[PDB]
Amino acid sequence: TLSIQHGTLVTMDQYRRVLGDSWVHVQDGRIVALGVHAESVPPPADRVIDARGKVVLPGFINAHTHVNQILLRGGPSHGRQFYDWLFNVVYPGQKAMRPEDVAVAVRLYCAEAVRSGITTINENADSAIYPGNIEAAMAVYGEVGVRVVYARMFFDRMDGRIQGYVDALKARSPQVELCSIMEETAVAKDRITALSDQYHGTAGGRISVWPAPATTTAVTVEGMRWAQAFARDRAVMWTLHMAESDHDERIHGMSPAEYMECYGLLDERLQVAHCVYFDRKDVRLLHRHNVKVASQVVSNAYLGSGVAPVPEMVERGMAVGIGTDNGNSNDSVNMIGDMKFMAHIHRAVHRDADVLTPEKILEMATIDGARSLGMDHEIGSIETGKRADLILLDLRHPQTTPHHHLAATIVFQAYGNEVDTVLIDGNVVMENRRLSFLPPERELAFLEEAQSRATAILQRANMVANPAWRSL
Amino acid sequence: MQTLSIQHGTLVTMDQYRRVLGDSWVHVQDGRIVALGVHAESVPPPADRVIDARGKVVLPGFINAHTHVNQILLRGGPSHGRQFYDWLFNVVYPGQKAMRPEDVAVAVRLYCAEAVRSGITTINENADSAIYPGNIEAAMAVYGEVGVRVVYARMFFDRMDGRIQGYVDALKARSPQVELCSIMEETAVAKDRITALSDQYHGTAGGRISVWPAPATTTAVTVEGMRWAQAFARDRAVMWTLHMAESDHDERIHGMSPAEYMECYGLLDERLQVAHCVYFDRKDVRLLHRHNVKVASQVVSNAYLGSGVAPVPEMVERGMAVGIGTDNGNSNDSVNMIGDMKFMAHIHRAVHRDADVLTPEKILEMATIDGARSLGMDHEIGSIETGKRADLILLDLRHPQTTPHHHLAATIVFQAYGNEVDTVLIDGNVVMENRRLSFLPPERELAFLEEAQSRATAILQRANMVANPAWRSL
Ligand SMILES: [Fe+3]
Ligand SMILES: [Fe+3]
Repeated sequence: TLSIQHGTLVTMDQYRRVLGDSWVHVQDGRIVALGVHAESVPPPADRVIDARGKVVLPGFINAHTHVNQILLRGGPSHGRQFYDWLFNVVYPGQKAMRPEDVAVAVRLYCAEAVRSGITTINENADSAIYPGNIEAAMAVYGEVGVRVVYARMFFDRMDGRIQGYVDALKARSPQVELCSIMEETAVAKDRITALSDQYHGTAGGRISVWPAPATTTAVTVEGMRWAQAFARDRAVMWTLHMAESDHDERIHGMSPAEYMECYGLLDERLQVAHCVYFDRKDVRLLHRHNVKVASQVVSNAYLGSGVAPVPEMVERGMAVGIGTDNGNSNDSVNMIGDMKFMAHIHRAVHRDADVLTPEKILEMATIDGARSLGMDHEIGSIETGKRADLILLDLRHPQTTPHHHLAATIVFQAYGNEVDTVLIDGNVVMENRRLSFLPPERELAFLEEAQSRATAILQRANMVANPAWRSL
Repeated sequence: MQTLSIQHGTLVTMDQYRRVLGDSWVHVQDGRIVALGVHAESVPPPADRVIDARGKVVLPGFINAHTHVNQILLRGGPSHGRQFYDWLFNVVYPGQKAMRPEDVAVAVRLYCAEAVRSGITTINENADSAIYPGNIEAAMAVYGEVGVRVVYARMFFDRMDGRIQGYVDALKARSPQVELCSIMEETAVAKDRITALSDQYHGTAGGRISVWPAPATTTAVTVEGMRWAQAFARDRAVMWTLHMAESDHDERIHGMSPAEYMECYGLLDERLQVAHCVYFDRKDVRLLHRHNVKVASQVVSNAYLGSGVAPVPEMVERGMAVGIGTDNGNSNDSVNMIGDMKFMAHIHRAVHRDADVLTPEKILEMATIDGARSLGMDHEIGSIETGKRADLILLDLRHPQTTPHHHLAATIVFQAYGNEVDTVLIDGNVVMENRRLSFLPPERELAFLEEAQSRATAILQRANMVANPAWRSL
């Protein structure tokens, strides 16, 4: 049992209560009780965590990300439109990674993520097809203690239209191999079903498995319908990348949202990612079927895609979470940095300093994010009965001083290093910035290994790591 | 206790589950819907009279969310082809001023006749000529006798908008023989007059008549006047209403939108109903949404006067209470809800290039249950539900234009002309039956129309207004 005491609790509960000098009691992975110190004595606990002078929040929820690609950041990944990045960087880089590289990628990602207060990660696994990768990744997620949705991507249909464009893009890095990860529909089903049977609900309920048809052009109608029915039969969600680029825009003369509507493929268990190339009608169609959304505001900028209509969706009460997207289209895994970006980009583009409140941005990173993953009954707020995914932030630093309104301070001032202590499913995963799965005496050597492995991955893939200085 | 039973109709309830009940009945006791049922499962209670609706469709009465009644005598030639301010200064103000109380009584009856014939049972009358002696009394006597449910929103203007004067003179030169009028009043005088009007008429005619304060616009009324209206609505559990952003010259009250200006002073609240909202951006919609402001949309008039097209689909998708108003009797120029529904459906589809932008069901909701919500009256009217007032209309779809008919909302919105309403009940009283009006019987109808025609001709002569401009193709 664990008692967190004397903090300010930012509950994100139904009344958005903010409780000064208050406590939380945790038992068997759950929040069992809460109270105010002046009115009540906290129950006895095996241990007390002192949060005096600190702010307690629900853990941040990364609503859509791609983990293993983190080893491709730091030089190779920037300055390219989506498809250029995909074909010259992501596909070949992923392919050159071995299972032992994956294990290091995952631990590096989880170290950055937990340090920034992320406790749930929706991993869209585009490299699950390669032998050994699932097993390597899953062993590290389990050990680390993070809550993970492992959304297994598949592609079962050739999009032949885009080929002369692809060859031109490939000529930018001709020594880098063009890859294919297409699989037959029935093979994808069997592989995802077996993955779910083996890993879903493992690591004490912390790991889930979803089917992830990649896009409306890369997956057949049958494949998407299978994913849809699978989500329904197993009480999970299914997810798809929607309208991330201007070449996706026209699946057969209508938008991807329209196309899915025609086939009855929009439902309340679908979470779509991106939605940059969206019009009013598309928003209406998602709204009507209660589709969940993950917005990758930073990555949409990094890749030169654009700006999604998040304010419109939010004003319709839609469940919109925030994803950091790829470890190499951001290039950080920092929810607080992404929140600030979500606040500012929309203000700038609408010329409206009040287009999204910092409270609302904080909601997107917590309780609404949970809702976007279909997990809001279990996580995303500090409420009795929910899982004990909790973070303690210290605002006593120069950047976060002064602080009066907590959501404003967090969104507009915090850098992302203010998170001290992190609980996931009631287990202490970080304490005073010390990571339980990467102790301080191993941290530097681990980073050097990740650095070396990245350098080697890029050599095997024939990718340029450090292009010559260019001002224009 | 007086009772009425409507039997064997198809009931388009607009209730919480949007039930459509075939061969079903409604029981009315003292103006109120007491019970409903399906004939195959239940026997209707005994009643003082049975109305047979066999082969007919029963709806809640239509709600005209925002209109100006007396101006109806200015249609038929004098009113069209002019932008808002041109129309306002060369037609509406001088036409209204030339009307006597006896003209007002005729205008009101004519309006109510057209309205009831088209299935309208509640009318939100924005009274811009309430300042002239005798007009209130003449109008109220007719509204009371007619039996319609009426919100009498008493407009006032207490502040000069000096900025628009050289524009006005130019506009006035289009009809120089028509005189420029002023209806300004001192703040304290407007307050006393509206208070006395409310004390005298609010809740009269069996609860059918209500009184609201109506500051005209954010440029024609002081902050103090708007705040008084706001507090008055709160203290008396009514609404207040204002015209917002109807034109491109209203747009800038002091370097921000009217919605912004009102937000600055705390003048947006849940008892405010705003009319028009054409010159509105995403921020304005957000502000209204945030404070649960009600909206009346005058889609036909916004076209007629060359204002434009309001963002109704954006407001509706946010769950806002948007009703449909027909607006002025002379900026439409009909008082026909079914016609205006069809226009609401189509203008938005055309401008968005989206054939499914608003369903016909949603349009019908705007004319009924959402309209009631826009007036703050949805607890009392707008659907066929137990406890609500018996404002009910019977439509006959056995006409060429409404054949075939399967989906009723689509049939009503896209096919009906507006003459298919047969019978109208308001507060449980039969105001029209088989198209015969209780306050304008068939043997008087033609002579009454001739008197309205003469009076209109004479009003236009007294005002020096051109009734019938020479044929012009271009
Ligand atoms: Fe992505
Ligand atoms: Fe009006």
